[PDB]
Amino acid sequence: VVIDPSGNTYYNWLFCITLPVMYNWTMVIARACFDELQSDYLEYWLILDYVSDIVYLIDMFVRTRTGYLEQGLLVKEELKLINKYKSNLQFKLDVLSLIPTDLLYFKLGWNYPEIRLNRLLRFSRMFEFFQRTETRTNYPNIFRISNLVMYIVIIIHWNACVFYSISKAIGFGNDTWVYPDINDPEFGRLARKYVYSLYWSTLTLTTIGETPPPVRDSEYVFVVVDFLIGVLIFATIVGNIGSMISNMNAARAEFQARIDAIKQYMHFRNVSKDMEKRVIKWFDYLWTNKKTVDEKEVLKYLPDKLRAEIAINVHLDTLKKVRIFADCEAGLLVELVLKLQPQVYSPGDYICKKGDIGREMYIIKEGKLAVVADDGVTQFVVLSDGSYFGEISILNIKGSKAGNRRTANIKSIGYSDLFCLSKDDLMEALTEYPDAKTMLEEKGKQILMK
Amino acid sequence: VVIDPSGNTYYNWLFCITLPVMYNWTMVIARACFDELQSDYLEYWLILDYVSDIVYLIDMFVRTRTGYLEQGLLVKEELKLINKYKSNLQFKLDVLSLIPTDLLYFKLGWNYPEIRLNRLLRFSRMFEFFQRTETRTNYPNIFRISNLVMYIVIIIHWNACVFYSISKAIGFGNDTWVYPDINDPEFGRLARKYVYSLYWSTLTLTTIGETPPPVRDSEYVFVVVDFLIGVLIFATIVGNIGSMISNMNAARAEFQARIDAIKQYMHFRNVSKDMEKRVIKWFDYLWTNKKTVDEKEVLKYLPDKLRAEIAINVHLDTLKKVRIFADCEAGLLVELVLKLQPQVYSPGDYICKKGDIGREMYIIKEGKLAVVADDGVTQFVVLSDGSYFGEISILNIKGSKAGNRRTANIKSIGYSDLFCLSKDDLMEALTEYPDAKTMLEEKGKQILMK
Amino acid sequence: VVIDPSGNTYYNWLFCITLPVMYNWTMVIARACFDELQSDYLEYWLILDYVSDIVYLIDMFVRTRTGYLEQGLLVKEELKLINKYKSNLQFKLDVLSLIPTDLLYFKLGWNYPEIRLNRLLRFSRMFEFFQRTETRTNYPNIFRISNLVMYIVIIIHWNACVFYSISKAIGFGNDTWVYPDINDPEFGRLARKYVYSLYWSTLTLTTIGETPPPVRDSEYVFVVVDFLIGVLIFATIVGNIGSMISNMNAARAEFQARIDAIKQYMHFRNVSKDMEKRVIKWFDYLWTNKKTVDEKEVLKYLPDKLRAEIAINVHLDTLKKVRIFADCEAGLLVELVLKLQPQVYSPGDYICKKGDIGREMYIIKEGKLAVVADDGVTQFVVLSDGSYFGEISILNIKGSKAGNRRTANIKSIGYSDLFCLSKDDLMEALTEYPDAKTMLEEKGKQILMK
Amino acid sequence: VVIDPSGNTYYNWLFCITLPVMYNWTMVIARACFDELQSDYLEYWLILDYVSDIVYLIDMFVRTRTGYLEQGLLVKEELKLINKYKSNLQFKLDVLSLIPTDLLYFKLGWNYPEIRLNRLLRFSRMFEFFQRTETRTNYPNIFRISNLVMYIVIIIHWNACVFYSISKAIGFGNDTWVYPDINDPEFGRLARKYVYSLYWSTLTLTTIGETPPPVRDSEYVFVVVDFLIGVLIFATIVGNIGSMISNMNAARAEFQARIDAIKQYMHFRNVSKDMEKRVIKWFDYLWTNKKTVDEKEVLKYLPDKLRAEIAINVHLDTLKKVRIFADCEAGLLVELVLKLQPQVYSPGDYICKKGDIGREMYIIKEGKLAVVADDGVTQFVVLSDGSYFGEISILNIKGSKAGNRRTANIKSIGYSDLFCLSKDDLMEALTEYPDAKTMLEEKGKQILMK
Ligand SMILES: Nc1nc2c(ncn2[C@@H]2O[C@@H]3COP(=O)(O)O[C@H]3[C@H]2O)c(=O)[nH]1
Ligand SMILES: Nc1nc2c(ncn2[C@@H]2O[C@@H]3COP(=O)(O)O[C@H]3[C@H]2O)c(=O)[nH]1
Ligand SMILES: Nc1nc2c(ncn2[C@@H]2O[C@@H]3COP(=O)(O)O[C@H]3[C@H]2O)c(=O)[nH]1
Ligand SMILES: Nc1nc2c(ncn2[C@@H]2O[C@@H]3COP(=O)(O)O[C@H]3[C@H]2O)c(=O)[nH]1
Ligand code: NA
Ligand code: NA
Ligand code: NA
Repeated sequence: VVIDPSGNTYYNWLFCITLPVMYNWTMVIARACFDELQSDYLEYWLILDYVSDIVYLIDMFVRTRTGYLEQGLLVKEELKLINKYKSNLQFKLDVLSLIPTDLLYFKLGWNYPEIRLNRLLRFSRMFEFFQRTETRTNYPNIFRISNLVMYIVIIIHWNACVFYSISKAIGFGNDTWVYPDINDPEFGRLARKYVYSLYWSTLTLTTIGETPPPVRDSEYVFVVVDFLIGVLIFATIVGNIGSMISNMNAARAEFQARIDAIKQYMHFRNVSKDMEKRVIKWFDYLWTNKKTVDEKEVLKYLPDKLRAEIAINVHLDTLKKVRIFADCEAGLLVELVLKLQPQVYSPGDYICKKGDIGREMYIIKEGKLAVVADDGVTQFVVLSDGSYFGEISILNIKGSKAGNRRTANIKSIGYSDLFCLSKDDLMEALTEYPDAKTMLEEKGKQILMK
Repeated sequence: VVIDPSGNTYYNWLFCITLPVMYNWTMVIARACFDELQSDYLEYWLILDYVSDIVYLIDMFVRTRTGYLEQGLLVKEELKLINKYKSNLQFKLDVLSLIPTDLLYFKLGWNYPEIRLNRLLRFSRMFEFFQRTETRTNYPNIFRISNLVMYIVIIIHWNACVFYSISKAIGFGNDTWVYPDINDPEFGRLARKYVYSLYWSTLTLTTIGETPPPVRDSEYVFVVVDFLIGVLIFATIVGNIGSMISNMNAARAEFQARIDAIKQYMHFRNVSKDMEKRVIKWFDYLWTNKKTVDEKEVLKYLPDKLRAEIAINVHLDTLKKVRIFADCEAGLLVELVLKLQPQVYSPGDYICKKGDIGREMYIIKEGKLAVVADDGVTQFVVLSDGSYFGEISILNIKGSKAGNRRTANIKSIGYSDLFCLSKDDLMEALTEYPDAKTMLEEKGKQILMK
Repeated sequence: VVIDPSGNTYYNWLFCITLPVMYNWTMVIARACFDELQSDYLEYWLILDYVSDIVYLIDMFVRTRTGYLEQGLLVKEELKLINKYKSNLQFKLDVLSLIPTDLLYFKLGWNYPEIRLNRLLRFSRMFEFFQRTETRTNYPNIFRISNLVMYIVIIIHWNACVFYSISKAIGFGNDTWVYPDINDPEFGRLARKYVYSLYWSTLTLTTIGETPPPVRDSEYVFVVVDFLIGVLIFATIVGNIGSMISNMNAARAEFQARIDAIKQYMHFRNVSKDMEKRVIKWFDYLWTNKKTVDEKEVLKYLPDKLRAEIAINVHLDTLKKVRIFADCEAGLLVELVLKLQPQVYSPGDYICKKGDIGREMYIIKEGKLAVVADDGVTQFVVLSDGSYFGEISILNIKGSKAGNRRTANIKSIGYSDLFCLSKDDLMEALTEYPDAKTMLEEKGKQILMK
Repeated sequence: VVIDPSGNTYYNWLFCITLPVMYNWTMVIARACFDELQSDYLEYWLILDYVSDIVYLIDMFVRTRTGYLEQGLLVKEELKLINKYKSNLQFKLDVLSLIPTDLLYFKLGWNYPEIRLNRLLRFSRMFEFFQRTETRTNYPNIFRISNLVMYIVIIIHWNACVFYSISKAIGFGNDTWVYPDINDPEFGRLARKYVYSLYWSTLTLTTIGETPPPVRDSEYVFVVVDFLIGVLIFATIVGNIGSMISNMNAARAEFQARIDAIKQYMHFRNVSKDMEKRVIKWFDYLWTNKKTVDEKEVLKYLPDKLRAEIAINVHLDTLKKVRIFADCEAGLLVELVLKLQPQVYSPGDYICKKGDIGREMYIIKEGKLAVVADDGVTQFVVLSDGSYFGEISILNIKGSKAGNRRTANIKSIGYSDLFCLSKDDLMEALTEYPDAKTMLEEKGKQILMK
């Protein structure tokens, strides 16, 4: 065997089947409308159509060999897959899109390729590929815009073909509206035919209108309907363009809107230009160093038993340098990684101060912190990455003259990325295995006596 | 009896009255402006107008026979309904729209059907039908787009009629702007008249402008006002189109935006392509198997005493296979169905692990789980649908060497849809009837000894 | 005083000063550009300009006599108000807009009314009136759309005047682009002048372009700049139109989106058409009876000491029929009115059932409820409006064989609007005055014995 | 060293390098396409190009001398900065944009300035400056709109240059579509050349289309592609304009939407016009006095150890007049400034009333309050700014006949801005230093006895 739709093989086949479906959606109508296209390159159209039909057949086979999830397990029983396929509307659409209507080439002649129009009924495969690509691609907005542009181009191409067909029905050159006479040297070339039809279609759907006005009632009606199709469908698609660009700007726009609200508040309250500059510097840091997004709000949509792995694969850089995690229990790190709230501190920010509520443990992910003196400048100890502080005031200790108080003040030399671990959480998670707690308050007593 | 507006009969009548109202809103102005329309098909217009008026009268009768809610009860007293009708502005509008202005046909002649313009004053019924359909239809966006297209078409039709009337007032063919001379063979046909007027209207309201420029001051003024009506009203309607397409994409766009934020985080943090593929697979599963929507956020707008029924009608498939619910008390299932949080687990995800906080009971809705050994591969027990686990570590038990600990580790073979029932909730809800609890810890002791 | 800007007198004056400001913003540029406008109606323009200037002077006086809030109190000291006025930029703008530039009529002649262009510098007053109207009017969206239309019209009018002025500078009729020769009988009329200039302006700003193309470099540059002004500013304004219509649809669109999510869930889960019809009926009820909006989310932006008054003025209809409120303490009703959560129940919905957690007291605002038998049909007692139930299981009672249990089952005959009062809240709020509690458990014992 | 990108020097250099990048992005294509531009002002183009290249070199030097943050510290080691530069793609782009392609002037002649097209590869610097300006400027929306207008102008300019180049390739005047013959006196001027090309570009990108239709297939194709570029890219940019105006209106629109929901509720519930006027007055006050924004929601994105400084720099005006803060401990004010919830009370609003739950302490930021008698009018004490009340009922006091009760009723004479400090918070924060608490209940006893 089976294909496992989640796999890469299924996605690759989705591409390989979208190619004929897109080809069919573009060219069947073109060949049906522009007769010279069908006739001049008939030897190539036959090859391409037969290849497309072969790929359609192989796609039907793949649909027979693609497993589905019952009880969460991939069904691998062949006949079960055949039944699941045939019971779905997709099998009906596939049989309809693979009906050998090409036999009508013997009746209607080689000049009627619209018999292959049923081949469009595999559009679903194409759309599936798109909805898969949009999910799996690393450039979701580039692909989304390319998809919208493809839809625009297909719509304009189809409307060009429709215009040319209507000109044919009315008669080429019978009036100033229809496509001019084919017998003209310049206006008889297939290139000119298609490109002028596309020009007309673009002017009509984009509602520019710089085309000869209608002459007949059918022409007036078609032009009204087509200008309305233009207005509505092009507003739809080119406003989807707008929404895609909006969601492209979503993060940056939200960040900038927050900054603007802050600046409005500061200018209204006449906040000192010192503090205004400090705030602007904080936000410039958040942007430049790519910290505007908070991983919590993003990863909250992941499963906890997958977001856990995510956090591990991101923070194993530092949670191996820490003494508590991955050293004593070697598994405890998972119990708290999904609750280590990542904070960022500016240069000179006092994370801790003597005589404060010690309700948070900190793990230094990045940055240089200092166990300073209360004078403000004298740096007693420099804590680099992997260090952990703020854990002594969490625990119950014998001989602690300072209970629930910070034993020292910790300031940040530079921008520090820390993991604030709350006291309640450390309490709750160390209950399972105190084999790490013993050396934890080993460190605790050792630092509390000195 | 009375009609009970909530019923299907009332909605069917809403359709049956919207038909004449829509007919009146489309055709009265057309016949008033295009005199040949009124004259040539007068025998049909008379029949249709009289049928419309009869339906208007029957709608007034229905309004006299439609109950309203006082004290939440449907008023069935006839005279009370007559008073409620006559006291509402709707009765005034109905009498105004049913005034026999057709008598003016004897004074103004058969060429003045705008006397029936008062018939438009039942627009409310039409709009009511729409606002009912949008609520009750299964295709809300299809109907909404059809409604907007109907508004566009009606506006363009009315503007075409207005253009033709203005041409008539100025005189057909008196200058290049107005509709050409009626005496022309081609430009005198009612078909050509209406269709060219519609063409002009479309070019003006869509602001394409490929029409002969005005000549007189009245023409310049009307064209300015009409181009502005075009800009404003068509932006309104065709931007409502945009918002409707947006809300069509709302679920998919939110899902894809979450996926994009996740992928941005993973690529920025250089998350391993293993875990990136796992996350993409999780999201592909959520989409393909239609799990992107969380029933909680959707059904939270339902009444609890209706959302309860909803959850029951959805989850009675599994809550009959469970041993606790619908078996001992047979009513307890409602006390917890509105708090069974549905979770989804990937293949191989450890739902439970030995030596963890047993604070959640799980009911396997769909999927195969395994009571494995801690080695990781040896599957002791396979739990299929209807099974419940994680309930032993909830309860107070005699002789439990493992208190508040998982007696075994449960992993998911495939994608498991479970119902996580919190410990606090099971505690709170079993307090009412311990007739099920006794066999609950029957199972508890039986599994805790073996 | 003083005038007290919050008062109605200040708003009326805002209108009376917006009239000259709007007049000045519309007509000064018109008279400056269309010389015939200035000249032909000079006797009227002089009167209107002098009246506008008098009103400007009276507006300056009002600004001297309008109090401001210092320490939250309206300043009534005259000289303090004069200082507050003169210290503001508004005084500078007012003196600038009232500078007697009309004296230049003696130097530049009566054909130069753009000397009155400084009169536009009172635009602020106009805008203030708008921002006041939008706040105080009952039709905020009608006024907002009228304001946007006024901006569109003013922009188009100004661009028409600019086009005519540029034609004058280049010379009327010197090329096909500029306004045609004034000496023409038809193209020399002030009506034709202004209306064709407005036509050109509309075609340019709405970017229709059906105007003679530029000839000179200045004309090309102006047309480029004006088409870009068109694109940008008209997108701005006519997209503000879109956002205004969106916020017009905001409530209805949110309601309908909730209904659509519900219907999607129900159709996906194959919810029985019984329950689907019940849900659709619930939502039809919510809409038809105007219950889609929840007063909590709306009134949460009001002050509690004003939202309290709001809730009182709305619910004094029923909280006078209740026995506890406004009867014993006569003031207790305010302590709980801001926490009476309004619920709606469908016909037949069991609000209470025997043997359930009695943690909510209910006050029947509207609707008929029944104290039924557990059989389901036998109605023991019918509770109409003003009745209160679910209070016995809240209180501590002697001789209650049923503790924390519902003494009877309450069902809703029809759609009941109730006030669910939580047990914790009744406990917390009755602590202040048990003078009502005594008769509360009077009723309690009386019903618990029978 | 180093430059410290957060500093003002780096931003100034960002401007000084954006000037050549913008110059290059505007003029290289212009000179490449309009040959007369390159030739006539070659002496000036050479100077400007060499100055631009010198500034590019100095920008490369700056990039070598700009520190980056490792461990949150600004790297000042020269060679480390050289490595960080050369290891980034920016160094590749800078070397590519500074390659001396001007040497090709000796081969291709002075008429080929597109060899300087590589100079566009420093676009990043320009964009960086923009993203810095948008952050640091006080007019974020003005700058954003200016940036979008710059993008529009650059796109139109580039498309004008492209049109002129295509006309050159096809041949000037070979058909009606291309730019006319250069040999024409009027259509040969560089001014006319560029300005008509810009006119064509504006008509095409804004999709007005009032230009001669294409003649050749290449012209038709280019016009289709360019009209589509117009539609898509101009919708993008001029809808970004819409979103920028939306976020300009965001605060005012949210405020007005809240007011509209309130007014809809009041008119639907038939709220008395007294209370409707009171609510409208409250909202008029909120707007006029600039209180629609709540500093909590804005400043919650700031760091707590920066939002603290913000609140201090804003509220030190009053927290120096208070007796508790900045007087006894002199540091306690920071422990509670981030939890002082700012409330606003209308004139006559009873903040406190005798016999109520004293769970909030109030600090009068602005406004006159009264310790009144319960009669309602007799004002015992007038509390101005700096005063604090509601603190007696917070504390545990000996001899308090009124426990957890308000000792008096406080009403607001005028609009009072207060700081509501919750009881729990005062309890929690005074635990650290009771040196202020002693005089706190000094005041407490002193007022409780009298
Ligand atoms: N007092 C003290 N604290 C230190 C030293 N080195 C690291 N620290 C950390 O500084 C922290 C300050 O807050 P805590 O008292 O909670 O915990 C303290 C220790 O974790 C040291 O040498 N002396
Ligand atoms: N230990 C054990 N647990 C089982 C077995 N079969 C099912 N389970 C479930 O596995 C669950 C693991 O978590 P709990 O200990 O809370 O509850 C356990 C039982 O509900 C079994 O055979 N042995
Ligand atoms: N048992 C009983 N309850 C009644 C009667 N009339 C009204 N009620 C209300 O029905 C309510 C059901 O819930 P509670 O027991 O909390 O409170 C009960 C009473 O408030 C009655 O006649 N008998
Ligand atoms: N009773 C009384 N209260 C006063 C007086 N002056 C100020 N107050 C304040 O009024 C407040 C009312 O609420 P509290 O009793 O909590 O605290 C009271 C005091 O803080 C006074 O003279 N008498
Ligand atoms: Na156009
Ligand atoms: Na157009
Ligand atoms: Na046009």
